[PDB]
Amino acid sequence: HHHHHSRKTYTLTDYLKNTYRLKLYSLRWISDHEYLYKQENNILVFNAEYGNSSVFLENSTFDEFGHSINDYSISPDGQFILLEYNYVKQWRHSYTASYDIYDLNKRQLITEERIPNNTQWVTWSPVGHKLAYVWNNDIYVKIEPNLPSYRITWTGKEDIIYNGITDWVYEEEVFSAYSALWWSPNGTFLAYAQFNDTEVPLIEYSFYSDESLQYPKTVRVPYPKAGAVNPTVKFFVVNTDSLSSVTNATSIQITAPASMLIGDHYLCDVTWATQERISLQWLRRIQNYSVMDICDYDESSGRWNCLVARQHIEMSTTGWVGRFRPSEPHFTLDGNSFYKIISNEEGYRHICYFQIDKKDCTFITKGTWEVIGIEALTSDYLYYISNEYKGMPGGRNLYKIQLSDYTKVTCLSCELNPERCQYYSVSFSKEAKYYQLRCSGPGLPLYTLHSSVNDKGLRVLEDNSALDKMLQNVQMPSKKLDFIILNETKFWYQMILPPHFDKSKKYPLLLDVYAGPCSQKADTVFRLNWATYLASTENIIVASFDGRGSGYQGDKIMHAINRRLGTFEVEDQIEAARQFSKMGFVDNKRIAIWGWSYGGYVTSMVLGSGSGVFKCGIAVAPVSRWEYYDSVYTERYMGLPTPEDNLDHYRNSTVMSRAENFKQVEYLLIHGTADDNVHFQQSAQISKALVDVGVDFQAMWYTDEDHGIASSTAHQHIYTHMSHFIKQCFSLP
Amino acid sequence: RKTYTLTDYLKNTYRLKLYSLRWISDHEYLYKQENNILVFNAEYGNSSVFLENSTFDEFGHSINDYSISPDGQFILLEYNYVKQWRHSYTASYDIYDLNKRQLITEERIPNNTQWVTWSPVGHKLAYVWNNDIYVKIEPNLPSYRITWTGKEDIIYNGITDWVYEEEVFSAYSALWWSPNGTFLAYAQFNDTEVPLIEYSFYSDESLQYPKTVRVPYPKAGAVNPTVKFFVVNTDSLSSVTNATSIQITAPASMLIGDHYLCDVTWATQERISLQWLRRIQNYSVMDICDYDESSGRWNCLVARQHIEMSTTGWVGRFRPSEPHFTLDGNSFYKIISNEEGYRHICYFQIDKKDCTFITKGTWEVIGIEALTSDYLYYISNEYKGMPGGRNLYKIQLSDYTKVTCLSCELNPERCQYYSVSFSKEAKYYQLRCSGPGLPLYTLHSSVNDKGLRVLEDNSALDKMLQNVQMPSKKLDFIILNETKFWYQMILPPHFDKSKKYPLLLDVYAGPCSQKADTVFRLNWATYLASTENIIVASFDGRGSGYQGDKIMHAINRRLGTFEVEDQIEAARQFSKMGFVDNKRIAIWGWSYGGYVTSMVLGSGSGVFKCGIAVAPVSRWEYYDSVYTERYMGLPTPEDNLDHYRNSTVMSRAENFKQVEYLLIHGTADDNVHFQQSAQISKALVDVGVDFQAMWYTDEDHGIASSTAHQHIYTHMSHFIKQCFSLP
Ligand SMILES: *[C@@H]1O[C@H](CO)[C@@H](O[C@@H]2O[C@H](CO)[C@@H](O)[C@H](O)[C@H]2NC(C)=O)[C@H](O)[C@H]1NC(C)=O
Ligand SMILES: *[C@@H]1O[C@H](CO)[C@@H](O[C@@H]2O[C@H](CO)[C@@H](O)[C@H](O)[C@H]2NC(C)=O)[C@H](O)[C@H]1NC(C)=O
Ligand SMILES: *[C@@H]1O[C@H](CO)[C@@H](O[C@@H]2O[C@H](CO)[C@@H](O)[C@H](O)[C@H]2NC(C)=O)[C@H](O)[C@H]1NC(C)=O
Ligand SMILES: *[C@@H]1O[C@H](CO)[C@@H](O[C@@H]2O[C@H](CO)[C@@H](O)[C@H](O)[C@H]2NC(C)=O)[C@H](O)[C@H]1NC(C)=O
Ligand SMILES: *[C@@H]1O[C@H](CO)[C@@H](O[C@@H]2O[C@H](CO)[C@@H](O)[C@H](O)[C@H]2NC(C)=O)[C@H](O)[C@H]1NC(C)=O
Ligand SMILES: *[C@H]1O[C@H](CO)[C@@H](O[C@@H]2O[C@H](CO)[C@@H](O)[C@H](O)[C@H]2NC(C)=O)[C@H](O)[C@H]1NC(C)=O
Ligand SMILES: CCc1nc(CC(C)(C)C)c(CN)c(-c2ccc(C)cc2)c1CC(=O)O
Ligand SMILES: CCc1nc(CC(C)(C)C)c(CN)c(-c2ccc(C)cc2)c1CC(=O)O
Ligand SMILES: *[C@@H]1O[C@H](CO)[C@@H](O)[C@H](O)[C@H]1NC(C)=O
Ligand SMILES: *[C@@H]1O[C@H](CO)[C@@H](O)[C@H](O)[C@H]1NC(C)=O
Ligand SMILES: *[C@@H]1O[C@H](CO)[C@@H](O)[C@H](O)[C@H]1NC(C)=O
Ligand SMILES: *[C@@H]1O[C@H](CO)[C@@H](O)[C@H](O)[C@H]1NC(C)=O
Ligand SMILES: *[C@@H]1O[C@H](CO)[C@@H](O)[C@H](O)[C@H]1NC(C)=O
Ligand SMILES: *[C@@H]1O[C@H](CO)[C@@H](O)[C@H](O)[C@H]1NC(C)=O
Repeated sequence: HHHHHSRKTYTLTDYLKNTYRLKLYSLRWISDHEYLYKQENNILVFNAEYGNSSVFLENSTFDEFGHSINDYSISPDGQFILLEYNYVKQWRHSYTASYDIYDLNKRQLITEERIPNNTQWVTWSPVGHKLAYVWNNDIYVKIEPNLPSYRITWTGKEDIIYNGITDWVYEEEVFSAYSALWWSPNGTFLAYAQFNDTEVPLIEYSFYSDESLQYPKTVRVPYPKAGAVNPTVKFFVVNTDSLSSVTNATSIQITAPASMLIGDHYLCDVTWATQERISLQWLRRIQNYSVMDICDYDESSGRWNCLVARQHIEMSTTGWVGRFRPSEPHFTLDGNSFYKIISNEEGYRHICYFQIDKKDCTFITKGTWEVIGIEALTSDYLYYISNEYKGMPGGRNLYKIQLSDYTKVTCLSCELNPERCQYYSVSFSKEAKYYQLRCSGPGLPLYTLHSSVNDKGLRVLEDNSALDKMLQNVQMPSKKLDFIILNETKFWYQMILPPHFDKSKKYPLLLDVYAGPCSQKADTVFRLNWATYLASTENIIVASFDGRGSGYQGDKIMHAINRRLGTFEVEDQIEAARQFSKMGFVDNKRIAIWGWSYGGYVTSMVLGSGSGVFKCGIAVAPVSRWEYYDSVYTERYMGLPTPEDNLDHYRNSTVMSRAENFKQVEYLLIHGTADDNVHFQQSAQISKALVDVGVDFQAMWYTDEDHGIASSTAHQHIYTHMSHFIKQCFSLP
Repeated sequence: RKTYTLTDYLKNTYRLKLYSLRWISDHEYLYKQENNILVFNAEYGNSSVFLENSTFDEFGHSINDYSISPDGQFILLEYNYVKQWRHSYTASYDIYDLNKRQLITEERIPNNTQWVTWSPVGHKLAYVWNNDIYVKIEPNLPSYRITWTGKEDIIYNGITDWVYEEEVFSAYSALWWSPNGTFLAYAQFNDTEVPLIEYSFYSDESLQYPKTVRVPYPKAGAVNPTVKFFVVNTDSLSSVTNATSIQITAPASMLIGDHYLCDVTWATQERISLQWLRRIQNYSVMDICDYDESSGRWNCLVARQHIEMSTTGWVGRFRPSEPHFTLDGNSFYKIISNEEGYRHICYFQIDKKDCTFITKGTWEVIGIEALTSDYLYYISNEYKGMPGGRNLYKIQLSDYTKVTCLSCELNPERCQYYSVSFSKEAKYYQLRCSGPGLPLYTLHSSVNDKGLRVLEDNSALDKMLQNVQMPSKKLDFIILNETKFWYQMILPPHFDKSKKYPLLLDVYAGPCSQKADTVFRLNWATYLASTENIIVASFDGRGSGYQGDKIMHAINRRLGTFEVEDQIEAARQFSKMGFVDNKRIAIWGWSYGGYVTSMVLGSGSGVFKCGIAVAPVSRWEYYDSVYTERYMGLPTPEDNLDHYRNSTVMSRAENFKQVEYLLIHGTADDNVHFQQSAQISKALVDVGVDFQAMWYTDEDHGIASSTAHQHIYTHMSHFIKQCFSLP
């Protein structure tokens, strides 16, 4: 006699075994009317206007092949397909893989002049079927897929000289990519960066590997910690049409500006404007000054030239320039103008309209909200995402703005499904005739397709009704997205509330913390994660809070922690906890705090604060002191760890120095041994300090796991482990 | 009515008083009463301050240790102590003239000297620095260089490499002065092709980039260090020509393949004995080498070779025993297994194969302690048939049948575990009784064997222990397949045998181990018994020591089988004794005992609720060649690969589902590498077993740092108390 009431909950197994799948819709636009999708593991080409799914590639072709086909890549012209296999992961983006190319018209593998094994990166020209691949740190170009490669660079040395690929920091921090190659639009020019790691110190750690391995391997990665000598970067442009089979290729060098070359600098952005015009952005090591150079190819020269009068300066007096780097330029077709997200005179990031010749721009948008990204630019409209709608920073909508009248601004996604959908993202066709919208919350992810000619709805691609059906008689948690006012300012929190939430009861509470520079933890997105389980099954409330230092709410909030990590953002996590219990449904005797990565640091700094507010906390892969983390992230917020700069605060913001206070709290410290990103060192130094002052804590290392602890088994283990620690810290039976 | 607490254990509230003396002559010894150093007299007990505390006040450094030259003329001061491995360290050195009474300033001993040793007589000095051997005839003269081939991590002259240090010589030094200091004998190790274990050292907070420690370390079946042996004549050193080292090459029976130098013992002024072991450690050879006049060389008569082998196991307990030579050096005594597999003393004559045995029985000689012209002194576990007791015996060389227990009845109730230190010519001896009562130190004259006085009786300790509720120690045996197997229990105070107690099986169980003994201890177990009322038991099953080869050799080539089964069996038996709550049986252990605990918990026997494993071996291929191959052979298909493979704790991961496990390991363990545990944890992860872990940053195999030590025991206590429902 259950009477069809919901007695199921979202269990830990549900989360770990992926019981309730969240269906996606992952397309790849090939033309301006067609995209690709995998159905039966077949790849169908879809006509966006009609529905025409006419099988593009049967799943049964590449099993004759004899290797597991990891990913693929159709050449712009549709004439060739690149097959990726023996994929072997490295850092967040980099990896090695074998490639073959299948002649999509001759229905056969190209067996001549194959792309070598251990290839680091491969990339089509944007038009036709030119290749650009990097093998042993050198660039190679194939004009036709079955002809021999032309060697572009000869100077690549492992760990020292990188041609067309990033090194550790550029990959993680600057480009969010292994690739450092940029084809010109019609693919005449291949522009590449080149990195020099000669004097960059190495992080060494042990990789134990399969129990087969008798002697643990020592991994050595060129990794510049805050203050250490950084990599250097030269930048080149080669003309791939004048490549010669009888002469080494001439790579033309663009040097940095004079204002950059005086000290340690970076290349933080490459952007082709036209067939013959390219834009560079460079950053000083002190990341409050950057210069965009605009460079033209001089025809009689053969060389490239950036005129000083086309140099564009971006700087900040209140902090660092950009959200994590200067913003990318979006050029108008003729190359003479570009749009860019820059911070306005009120510290709000808006789209500025730049002329190649005039220093000053004009803002096409304004207000106490923020522009997230520019997504497409036609001749009449510019398409961008912002958190303007209902003045709530954790929302996302697509707007189009009229290039000829800035007051004329339509919200393309706002009114679509207002109750279900408040966090959108967009994929445009080759020339923006169609777009797929991707709604992520607060309701179930919704995937829709649109023609932009008249902004009408075409079809629902995925609506997740299968998951919706499964959830009916499941006691899911609800989200509350709201704000509290501190010192005249709105700060936004979110609570994952247990089913049948009762304001009368005093629930235990976990503070899910990240709280890094330009972070946003309080948003409109639907999630099925650990938090979901904790609320639904364990009746724990999971809360997050964006305090000083968080993103998308202006520079006043975001820069608040500039040169001052481990301060306000930490303080504001504590204040949220106070504010929450003071809301009346939180059991004070049971407030916990957990974070990964930067979140691990704040968690640890919080537990270390002697605030009395928190009972326990889990820190996963945390930063312990800032001299341990990488230069370009750290120095952005922290300056240099020198007496004549910011050493005082580097010293004053270590969790180690707070060790004594951990006596008041139950700590679980977790870290994977092969964490190349935030090194096990950071947690080894934490443990040592707690040992040194006689405080009991709980620890867990993960053999061979990196910063993700992403192994299937590892992922399931760590979450099991934390649930126990939490249930046991909360006296949950 | 207070109990022995964890704080009591960790902070050392109740100290055992030692009487650490060192002999100077046949009748004088040195003691450290105060900061002072006194020469006591054995004849009377009267003394006189030999070295006033504040004389090296002026020095401006902290004095770690001292060392008098035999002739009593010089004192070596050791400071700037920097520990390395178990025995190995680096120090600085100054010499203080006692005839003058001032520090030597000319030709000082270098900083970072690896070893120093006086000649056995006079004041000659031989030291090792940057891997080369130096000698100083006079403490203020230029030292002569002997070796020019020393190289960091590669060539060791006069000092041992990691493995020889840890496993063969239990010492950093590899130097041997002849009885009267005429000859310097030394070993040379070549680690050229020995792989390096590499691990991170995080060091102080201030260190931005972890340092990789790289140590040549041969794991099971890896290329071993090679060894050469040399003898140089110190009396005929030249300030002009490079000193000229004579080599004594291994016997042909050794050169045939991989081998070890395992014993260096000077027989006479011009005779030195060497023991070499094959890599397959069941066959060893002793060369006896005489100095030769007409050639200035050393010849080891092939006829004079003495073979010691073993058909049921390996030679020796942990290595073939050392010889003890009669003054003329034409005869020696050493401990070997008899035909019954019990280790007894064999009298060898230099010029023949057949030694005759001088002791007999189903007990074992632990050691030959001193030999005179009239008597042989040994320690053995014979008294009352107790493998875990120790007593000093004298045997009359002119009639083996006449054997007096010198310590058995000196105090039968409180004393059953003695050790002895004899004076230079053995006219006196000091007895150290270690249990079962509080330790008692006594001084004895040989001639009539009468006791002279109590040196330390721990009456101070005795007082304090009276108003604290102390545990007791049951030592006893069970029968298994018609054989005695000894166990001990640390029973809580006011022990009631009709009440059911939690029981923690404390395990080591490595080969030749002995965990059940008459020794008195203040340790972790003492706290668990006194405060938490936990029975903590240990058990010597198969493979255990001091009960003959039949038992010891039982686990030959089969590590992680019988020694593991027997702990489970012991635990099963204990839970039929009626006072053991078998819902709460736990097992823990360190090192090899970490391995066994882990192997036990992976057994799916269902006997154990939870375990702690501190620095466990996880599979044998990860641990060093000398130790591992002794019991396992090579990890190759033509030898013992199959069993290496079967004996892993990783293979048993699935069974950990049945148990609560705590894995602990120091990240800078040079011995049992963190790897071993990193591999265990990974296996548990892979099969979805939840467990508890703890690393110790920069701790080694001891986890010995004041603070680290305190932390780990606290952590374990919490784990055990939780596993047992003790709040
Ligand atoms: C990468 O940079 C290093 C410097 O970090 C370059 O090596 C230098 O070569 C020049 C010419 O001999 C000198 O200024 C220095 O003596 C060298 N410095 C060091 C420390 O090596 C190297 O040439 C660069 N590599 C390339 C090919 O770009
Ligand atoms: C009692 O002990 C003291 C201190 O050991 C004795 O003094 C030493 O006696 C020896 C006799 O061989 C001399 O070599 C030394 O000169 C004495 N000590 C020093 C360093 O000066 C003393 O003789 C002993 N006996 C009596 C009867 O007092
Ligand atoms: C051994 O080490 C100490 C420490 O370095 C040496 O003493 C130093 O000598 C230098 C001269 O090179 C002086 O400038 C320092 O003031 C001394 N330091 C201290 C703390 O005493 C000593 O001379 C070294 N050499 C030997 C052979 O003893
Ligand atoms: C230590 O042993 C090594 C063998 O591992 C010796 O090194 C070899 O020496 C020979 C002849 O000198 C060379 O031809 C080999 O190529 C060497 N091998 C390597 C890798 O070093 C070395 O000579 C020995 N050193 C001493 C002082 O005994
Ligand atoms: C002692 O032996 C060493 C090494 O065999 C000699 O010293 C070397 O001599 C060579 C010439 O063969 C020189 O090139 C080296 O620079 C020397 N090395 C060192 C460390 O000194 C030397 O012949 C001998 N020295 C004496 C005292 O006789
Ligand atoms: C998807 O369907 C369209 C329309 O139904 C296909 O276009 C037709 O192709 C046939 C020949 O096969 C022509 O005779 C018709 O005139 C076309 N009709 C229209 C209205 O386009 C189209 O070929 C299909 N898509 C793909 C990729 O083949
Ligand atoms: C999107 C995930 C991510 N991306 C980035 C790279 C960009 C800044 C370009 C976005 C970084 C910067 N290294 C981090 C990060 C890592 C460590 C720490 C101490 C702080 C921040 C994370 C978070 C994470 O997974 O750890
Ligand atoms: C006396 C202590 C000791 N001594 C030795 C050296 C001799 C056997 C020569 C005496 C060894 C041999 N390495 C060990 C040992 C260590 C690890 C393992 C897997 C096995 C054995 C221990 C035990 C310990 O320190 O934990
Ligand atoms: C890649 O490696 C495999 C295995 O050695 C080999 O058979 C294959 O031919 C290689 N491919 C290329 C293109 O080098
Ligand atoms: C191209 O350059 C490399 C070194 O810079 C050289 O080895 C090679 O021979 C060159 N080839 C030509 C065409 O000169
Ligand atoms: C002028 O002279 C150069 C050098 O001979 C020749 O290559 C070209 O014709 C002219 N160069 C340019 C850039 O106009
Ligand atoms: C950049 O930072 C430096 C050091 O913090 C400081 O001197 C200066 O104010 C900043 N420069 C600019 C251009 O704002
Ligand atoms: C030491 O031994 C050598 C060789 O036996 C001998 O020639 C010398 O005289 C001895 N010195 C003493 C004091 O016995
Ligand atoms: C020594 O051990 C090996 C391996 O167990 C064996 O094959 C050999 O016969 C043994 N030799 C002796 C002397 O017993």
